Amino acid sequence: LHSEIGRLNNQSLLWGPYRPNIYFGTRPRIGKSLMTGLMWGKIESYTDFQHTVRYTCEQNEGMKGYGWDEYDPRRGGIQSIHDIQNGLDITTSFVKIPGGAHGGSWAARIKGTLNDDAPKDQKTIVVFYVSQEGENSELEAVPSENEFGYEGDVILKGRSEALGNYKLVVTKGKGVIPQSDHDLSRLRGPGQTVVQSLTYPDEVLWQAKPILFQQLKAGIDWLVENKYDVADPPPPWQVYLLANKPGSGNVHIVQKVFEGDFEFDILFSSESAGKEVTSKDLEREVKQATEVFGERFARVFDLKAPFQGDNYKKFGKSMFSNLIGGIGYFYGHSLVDRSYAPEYDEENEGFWEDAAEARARHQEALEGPYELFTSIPSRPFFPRGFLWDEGFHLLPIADWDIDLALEIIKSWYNLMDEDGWIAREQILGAEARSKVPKEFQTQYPHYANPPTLFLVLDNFVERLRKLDETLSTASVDNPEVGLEYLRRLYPLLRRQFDWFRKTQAGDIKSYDREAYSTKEAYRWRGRTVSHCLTSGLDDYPRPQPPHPGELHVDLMSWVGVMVKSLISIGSLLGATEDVEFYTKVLDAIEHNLDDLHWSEKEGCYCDATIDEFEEHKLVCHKGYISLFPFLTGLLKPDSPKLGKLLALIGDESELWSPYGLRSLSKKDEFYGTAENYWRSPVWININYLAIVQLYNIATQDGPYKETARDLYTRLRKNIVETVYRNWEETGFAWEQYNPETGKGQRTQHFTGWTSLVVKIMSGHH
Ligand SMILES: O=[N+]([O-])c1cc(-n2ccnn2)ccc1NCCCCCCN[C@H]1C[C@](O)(CO)[C@@H](O)[C@H](O)[C@H]1O
Ligand SMILES: *[C@@H]1O[C@H](CO)[C@@H](O)[C@H](O)[C@H]1NC(C)=O
Repeated sequence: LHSEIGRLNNQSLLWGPYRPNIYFGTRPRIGKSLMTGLMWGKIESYTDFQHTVRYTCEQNEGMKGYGWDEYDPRRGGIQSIHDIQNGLDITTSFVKIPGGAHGGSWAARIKGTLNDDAPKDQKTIVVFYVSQEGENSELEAVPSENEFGYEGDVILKGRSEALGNYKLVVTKGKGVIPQSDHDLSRLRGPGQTVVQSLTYPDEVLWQAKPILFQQLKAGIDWLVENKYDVADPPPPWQVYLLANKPGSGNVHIVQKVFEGDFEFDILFSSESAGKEVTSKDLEREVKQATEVFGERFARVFDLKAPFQGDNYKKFGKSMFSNLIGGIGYFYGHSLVDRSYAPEYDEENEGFWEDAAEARARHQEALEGPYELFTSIPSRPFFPRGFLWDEGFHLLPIADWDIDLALEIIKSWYNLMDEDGWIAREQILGAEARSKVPKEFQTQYPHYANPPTLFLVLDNFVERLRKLDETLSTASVDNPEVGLEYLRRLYPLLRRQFDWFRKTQAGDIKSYDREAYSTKEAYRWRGRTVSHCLTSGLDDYPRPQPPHPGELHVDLMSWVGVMVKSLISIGSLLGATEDVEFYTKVLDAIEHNLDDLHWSEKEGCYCDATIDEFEEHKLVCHKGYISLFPFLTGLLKPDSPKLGKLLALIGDESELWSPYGLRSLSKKDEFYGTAENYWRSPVWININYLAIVQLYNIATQDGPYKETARDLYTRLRKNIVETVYRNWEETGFAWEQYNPETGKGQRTQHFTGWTSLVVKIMSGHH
């Protein structure tokens, strides 16, 4: 039955708008296949189009906003784009129609509305770009009757092994088509939909913009050569209308020009399914998808007081739809340094200088190809997989569709190498690389990241203990299916755990360090004087100078998180020898957190170093790091230490701002210094962990129950209201929030773990 659910899930998830790096485009979960993309831009002059045309996601003053209003990867959804520069509001509706043997069919509606400020006779160029990678695949544009282009629909017929036979149709559409009285029309027509069918080497097919512009440039070259000059120039829009030349090839450009409002459809018909998809099919299924989305949202994300209002519901729908709408399929090679240079061991004082020398050897090479199915922090700024981010992304998604989330977790673990390493940033293929400076592409096998995907697994296990709709919860509804999933994944989880202890081990034995265990101590590799990027808390102040005898309390707490998970999963699988080993490790971490990390003088947890005199020293900077054992759920609900942490969390003069918990204390000497990234701002992922642990203490009998209940109530309200207030004013979720002004700052479109706010509102953890 597991194999059967596997196949059904594959078929359900195959097609999507799985290119979150562009405003709108589709690809299936197949490395080398058919991809589609949308471009538009106003044309007012002979030179402006190259500046106006939209393709890849950005966020600047020329773009008011964009995002998914509704989305489910099984059914599709509706996206809204508000383009100031091009004076357009665009809607892209996408819908999936199951059937046949090849992952089903789909359709899209592209609707453009001129905004109030736009000239009522604006000319807009719109391009639908289609490409196909494959050795034995074919794609052919059926030619038009008319001399110069299409009066009606453009039909592409194609075949691949993965897709079988299919037809893709770009409809004539509704909206005024501008007409030219110029002489050029004798040779190019007066104005009509055109198609160029081209071939290029497979690996450059993703470069849609440069490919389009090269065609446009050859068009203009033709004009000059054929004596169309500045004495009497054709209109700008006609200068930029490609000459019709349809045919076979691995690239097809479908170009339309519109004056005023426009709309057109894209219909993809899997031949192996029933009758071909129609426009009428599209509208019906769109209506149906919205109805289904609304129902699931009210079940899954029941927003509790004081966020029951329609304003908060809209806010929740938007935050959630953008998070789930960010899911992408990525494929290609990665840049990895596989030297394992000895300087990367970081065993000596000054190690950061030795490590940089080794990096400057530039031994990294491309490897793979790999594929990844994942959500992403930010369409415009971070459109790729981040390891510890995904743990947070999947918490809301798992509520929506555990089978989806499990699929994504599986995607991630399928990347793990023989050592147990998964690269913390997944840049797959030349397309993904185009968005990343080369210096920052290289992944290092010694660099870890928080193993937050364990948290999602914890949620899955608890649920397991306690037709799309059916598929979405198949893995919990059929307990044998869930366990089979865990059976396969469990060895990879154990491998990663072992990798942590081999590669991120700290040094107890070689110093004057008394502690309950000689094994349990941990140190993030990859730290510079000012940074520890691998920890995820980029610039949070750590011991100075960096030192091989450092110990990091957050890393140890994550190791705690992992063992707990392996205890739960091992028990389920009856790995008795395993559970006994983990149990001892959990015991050891609990004592060693106290022995090496607890500061009585300061009343919180702390990183450690080794002195100028070779003595163990705590270095305390009060902030998220100080709370880590609490945030990770390692503290007993009656613990005196917990009490002290609750005092720190609730202290206004330290961590507690009107807008949420500051990442660093106002009293810390590093507050608001340097890049001030993790040195004061409020971060929703860490606030989310606090809220969940506060709630936990609040809903059990114990001495801190009422303290936690008060803090839970207020922190939930503070965090939700902060994100909502900014969403209301700016239309954006932000990477972080200013604790003095409440203002969102840094990266826009951070959906992104900011979207956890949907889970915070719906409560009842
Ligand atoms: O380095 N580049 O890619 C880069 C590319 C371009 N650029 C623009 C156009 N083309 N290229 C410009 C600049 C940079 N430098 C920035 C590198 C520092 C890494 C950011 C800090 N990480 C944040 C966010 C997460 O990393 C992901 O949400 C969290 O995981 C983490 O916890 C969190 O602190
Ligand atoms: C799901 O995607 C395709 C469709 O069959 C296949 O190549 C892939 O391996 C499937 N997953 C597994 C592990 O079978």
